[PDB]
Amino acid sequence: SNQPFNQPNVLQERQHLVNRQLVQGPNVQDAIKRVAIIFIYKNGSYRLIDYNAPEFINGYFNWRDMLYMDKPAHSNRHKEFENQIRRPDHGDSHHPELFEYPVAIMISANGNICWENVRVEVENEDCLNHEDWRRARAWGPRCYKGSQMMKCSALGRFLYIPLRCQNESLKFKFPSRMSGGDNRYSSHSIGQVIQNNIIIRNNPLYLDNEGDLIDYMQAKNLCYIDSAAVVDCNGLAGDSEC
Amino acid sequence: SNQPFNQPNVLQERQHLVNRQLVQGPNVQDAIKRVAIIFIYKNGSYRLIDYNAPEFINGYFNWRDMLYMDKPAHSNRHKEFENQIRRPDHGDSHHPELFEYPVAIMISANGNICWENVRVEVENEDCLNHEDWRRARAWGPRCYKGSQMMKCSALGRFLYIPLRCQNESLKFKFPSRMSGGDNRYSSHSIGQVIQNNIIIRNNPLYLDNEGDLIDYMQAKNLCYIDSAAVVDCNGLAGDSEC
Amino acid sequence: SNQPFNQPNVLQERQHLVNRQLVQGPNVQDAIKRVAIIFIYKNGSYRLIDYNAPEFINGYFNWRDMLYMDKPAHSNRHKEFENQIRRPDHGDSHHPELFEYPVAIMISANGNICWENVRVEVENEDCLNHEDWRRARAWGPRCYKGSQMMKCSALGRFLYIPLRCQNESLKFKFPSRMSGGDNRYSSHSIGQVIQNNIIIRNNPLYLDNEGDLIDYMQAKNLCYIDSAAVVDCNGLAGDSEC
Ligand SMILES: O=c1ccn([C@@H]2O[C@H](COP(=O)(O)OP(=O)(O)OP(=O)(O)O)[C@@H](O)[C@H]2O)c(=O)[nH]1
Ligand SMILES: O=c1ccn([C@@H]2O[C@H](COP(=O)(O)OP(=O)(O)OP(=O)(O)O)[C@@H](O)[C@H]2O)c(=O)[nH]1
Ligand SMILES: O=c1ccn([C@@H]2O[C@H](COP(=O)(O)OP(=O)(O)OP(=O)(O)O)[C@@H](O)[C@H]2O)c(=O)[nH]1
Repeated sequence: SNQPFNQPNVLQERQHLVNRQLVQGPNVQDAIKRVAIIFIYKNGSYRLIDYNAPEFINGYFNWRDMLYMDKPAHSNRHKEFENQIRRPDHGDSHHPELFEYPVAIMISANGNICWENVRVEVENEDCLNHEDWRRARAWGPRCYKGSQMMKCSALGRFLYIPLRCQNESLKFKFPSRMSGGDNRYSSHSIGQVIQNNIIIRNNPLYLDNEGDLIDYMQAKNLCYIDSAAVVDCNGLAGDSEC
Repeated sequence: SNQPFNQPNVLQERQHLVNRQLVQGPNVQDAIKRVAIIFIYKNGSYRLIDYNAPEFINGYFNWRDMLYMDKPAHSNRHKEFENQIRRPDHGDSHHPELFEYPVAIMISANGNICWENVRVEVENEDCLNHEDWRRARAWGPRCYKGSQMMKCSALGRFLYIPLRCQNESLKFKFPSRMSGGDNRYSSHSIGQVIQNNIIIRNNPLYLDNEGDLIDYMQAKNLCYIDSAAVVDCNGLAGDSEC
Repeated sequence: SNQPFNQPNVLQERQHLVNRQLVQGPNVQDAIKRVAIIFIYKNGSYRLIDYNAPEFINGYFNWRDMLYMDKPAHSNRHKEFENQIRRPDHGDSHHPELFEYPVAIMISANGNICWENVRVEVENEDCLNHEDWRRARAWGPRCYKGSQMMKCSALGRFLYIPLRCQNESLKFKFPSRMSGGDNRYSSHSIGQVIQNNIIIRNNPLYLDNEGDLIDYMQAKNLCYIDSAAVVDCNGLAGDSEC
């Protein structure tokens, strides 16, 4: 007799592990986490700031950092508006709003992130969470938390923030999960955590429309929910029906 | 009989606690600390940089960071002056001094700060505290300390630094006090300290004159001693005579 | 009798200790470490960024940070090129290469540095070490290590990096050695390490030619190997033949 039906089936498995690798890769300690801060402007276009780090992504946008471009030609206008906002009434500023101050923020946070410890806070013009610094803290009662970000998958969550005023700024923290109960802020591991956490702030990108934006998010595999509330990217691997 | 003289006196106490709150609020762990770095220029006006953080405010101004505005129209002039200063004699620079290099620094430090551990250092053109980097350290023997800052109150101290040259830069550290003997750089607390310490550097503000400056310091409740050595703001709460 | 041949010989020793001081000075804990990142451009000139810190020098250059000057007059060109590079094909960019993107990097690292823990990595256009962020880590398999930097002396090593493409960026880490087996990331010492590590990024300097560059490196006593592979500066003290 003879048994010729021994076609190997390792290929299926190799591809399968490549698929799992993309989903589990982010969960290895010192794997990269990736956050996209996306501002929407009055011209309907976007400015996207891409962050990555292996321990935690924190940072801020002061009031000035919120603006669309802030070119030399508009520096005086922006200076005076900033004066009026951050020190009324000392700005030679003649309009209630700037064309270049955003109308909303979208945040795509991706990776092995401790959602419980995530903080996203819309601060005032001095980047504080209280009117008086003497009552301000690291984070306040109006802070956004991880569970408030819309879940796209196990890898990514997405937050929408309307800006109904033009005096606000932004402060955020997206920290890694540890490996089980191993706190790497222990003496064994903390030196490496501190020295490895180089928080990359890539130069802001300008995207004309939401089609181009969806394309970017899908290209970089960062989760995105479009203006119609449809999840177009969730950070996960491609697959066919099970 | 009847006892109609029972007018409540809780109101006095409520206001009183609001007053104490502003003075004690800064002393809660993870309360915000606030520092204003103020440069004075040859046009008699000011450039103010507002910092806040919950663990410690450190940072620096390299030589270029010292300048008033540094607009594109003056970029070449400033580049060449920087060359001559930081690498003599390689600058096509034709004047001993720049109009836009400051003549003095004022620092208003406010909050629950460990004054013993405060460091403010006027560095050389390479932002080092010795002529030769091989003898330079984190801090040097000419470093300003907390006790050298003029005390305005329990909440705030104020330092004046004359700049008699135009080759100097700045490095500083304003760290929080701990709660008694609880070192939060212990393994229990340090992760939070590190991830919470997002040092906000607000965009520099331009203030025309000292009247406008006093107004700002009083509005933001940051301590200030004016050019006549009078304490105009001390970070404390308003009150009537005791 | 009389013994008039008692000419003192302390002077020799005083100078000798001054010489040793420059070589050993960097090895005191909290002594400064100094790193020069030097880019070479298509006009044959250099842009040098001078860093110093007492605990560790880490940082990065995102893609935009790589460019020579990036003046307002060339902002549009640079924006569009960045678009095409970081999000193809969304840049209105008409040339394969920019005049202002560097052709090589030279890194002079100097001081009491733990060469074993040094990391210098040429990242892609998103400043990641893998094509897909989900497989990216703090550092990757193509990372440069301390032993790959050409040794100039006990104080300094020098690395050359050719840039054969124009999509790459940079991330680096140069950490201090500890005093023997005393890990200052222990609870006793870590607060000071964290608060003292103010990583100075001096404004980029523009140097016309290699003669001017050699002069700078020798003036600042940072190690340098010239285009002919000759060590012109090694960070050590001057001396006569032994
Ligand atoms: O960030 C921005 C940028 C531009 N702009 C808008 O650009 C326009 C350019 O200014 P104008 O076109 O109105 O010229 P102008 O000299 O009359 O300016 P003002 O009298 O208003 O000072 C201004 O009217 C302003 O509203 C903003 O409001 N915000
Ligand atoms: O930061 C600054 C800004 C401006 N300035 C001053 O602005 C003035 C503008 O320069 P000028 O008005 O003298 O024109 P110019 O072409 O003659 O310039 P030079 O011959 O001096 O190169 C210069 O004389 C300079 O002293 C500074 O010195 N420092
Ligand atoms: O970073 C830089 C800076 C300058 N340049 C170069 O400067 C030159 C200035 O551009 P041109 O002198 O070609 O004028 P132009 O209006 O024809 O520009 P294009 O048609 O090429 O858009 C361009 O040809 C560009 O190649 C760079 O390529 N990269």
